[PDB]
Amino acid sequence: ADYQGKNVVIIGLGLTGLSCVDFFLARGVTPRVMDTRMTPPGLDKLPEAVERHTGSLNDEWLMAADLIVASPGIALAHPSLSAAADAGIEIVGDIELFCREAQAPIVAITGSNGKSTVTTLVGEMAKAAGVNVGVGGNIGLPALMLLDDECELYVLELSSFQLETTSSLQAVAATILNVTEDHMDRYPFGLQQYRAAKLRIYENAKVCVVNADDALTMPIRGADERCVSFGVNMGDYHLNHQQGETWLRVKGEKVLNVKEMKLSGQHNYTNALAALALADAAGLPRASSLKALTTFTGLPHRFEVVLEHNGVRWINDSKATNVGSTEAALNGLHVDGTLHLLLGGDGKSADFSPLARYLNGDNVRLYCFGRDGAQLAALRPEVAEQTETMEQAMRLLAPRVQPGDMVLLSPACASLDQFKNFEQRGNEFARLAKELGSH
Ligand SMILES: CC(=O)N[C@H]1[C@@H](OP(=O)(O)OP(=O)(O)OC[C@H]2O[C@@H](n3ccc(=O)[nH]c3=O)[C@H](O)[C@@H]2O)O[C@H](CO)[C@@H](O)[C@@H]1O[C@H](C)C(=O)N[C@@H](C)C(=O)O
Ligand SMILES: Nc1ncnc2c1ncn2[C@@H]1O[C@H](COP(=O)(O)OP(=O)(O)O)[C@@H](O)[C@H]1O
Repeated sequence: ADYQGKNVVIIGLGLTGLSCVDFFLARGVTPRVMDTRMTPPGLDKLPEAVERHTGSLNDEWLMAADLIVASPGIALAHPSLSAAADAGIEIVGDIELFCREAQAPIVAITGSNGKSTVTTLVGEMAKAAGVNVGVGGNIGLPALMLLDDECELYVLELSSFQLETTSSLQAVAATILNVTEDHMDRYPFGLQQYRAAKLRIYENAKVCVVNADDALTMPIRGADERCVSFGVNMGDYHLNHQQGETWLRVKGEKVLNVKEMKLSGQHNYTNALAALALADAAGLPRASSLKALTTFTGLPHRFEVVLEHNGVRWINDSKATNVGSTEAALNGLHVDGTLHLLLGGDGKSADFSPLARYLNGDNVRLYCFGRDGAQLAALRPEVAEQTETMEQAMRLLAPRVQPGDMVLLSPACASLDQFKNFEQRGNEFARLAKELGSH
């Protein structure tokens, strides 16, 4: 694409916005940047030559633009941005910019949960094959920072927000891993509107990898000739459950005994299937892909054991930012004593009620905090405490911890009401676990 002489406006002064500022400057275009936040995190990091506007969207700048580059954190439905669309002004996001420049095949991964795990797995499969791979997107490394004419494969984690503003993606292989309620504060037409954003990932994809156990991951015209499936008991890629042993299978053929994996849990085994399906579609050698499944140790903040000491496991599952991911932590969870469960933060208008079925019995205690703390405590008031902050919750629960207990941060919420990012929330939990979980 060519942006020469164009009036370019970037919305968002976070990680994405800063990456877009650098992208345009490097091609001889000086953009202007705005953010509705009064003091956005990227303000101090912005080059001094770049005009900025904070505290609102600037309608003079938007209506004057030739191109609006929207960070995923601003809604297209924002009245100012919607007005610009009505006027026919082109609106794209960083992923669109990336797709216009990328010169290697793209594997693209979305879904309500499991995205970073599958994304990282496909990256590891590529590395094991000796492929120069770039791994980025919603996982936390802005996609534009990956651009390299020597890159041989890109693996992108994509959010529904990024997909809304992307039109030029033609993935070699794309998946929606699952669709469960999230981001309802951004989707006033509910679950199907959210799903519709994710379904954009399949447009012009060479191969679509769908979840046989989740009908919402299928295109609305249904599965077509492009469409490879994974699942538990059914699918092209599926599991074989016999004698306390689990295997990954592809069309009836065993490919991996999951005892060789470092990850565990059924959802991680289906994550492995999806990763393998994507890698196969991208043409990566099967042998090295299977090897990568056995070397991968997991990601920080994803059911991460940060301390196992004095008979207590302290688990940082800070990446459980919606109900589906906390459900994945709780479903079939084994705890010898009491589960001390930390819930709270920005609930994004979620219905928390599906969690209630996991919170029965005499061995569960809830410690609820942050913006939507009260809504979480309401799941089962008789076993719940509410505090303002996670630290207060941790200091309240710690004296009650007994050998055999588990302390689990799996908050079912976003972190931005109180934290810089979910990593900061996880790191603060780990620091506090180390303090409070030792004599
Ligand atoms: C909200 C979102 O899409 N965040 C992703 C984004 O980070 P970045 O810092 O650029 O975000 P942003 O677009 O500046 O938005 C951050 C926050 O600022 C708010 N915001 C943003 C712009 C603005 O004008 N006004 C405003 O209030 C947003 O509502 C949001 O609460 O780009 C990064 C690189 O692609 C991602 O790693 C990061 O994923 C985070 C982990 C995330 O929470 N993603 C959501 C989608 C999710 O995983 O559920
Ligand atoms: N297939 C799945 N279904 C539901 N939850 C999952 C799945 N895979 C992982 N999770 C849980 O979701 C959270 C984040 O998963 P992750 O791989 O980081 O993806 P995402 O990038 O979608 O948040 C973690 O708490 C993890 O335990």
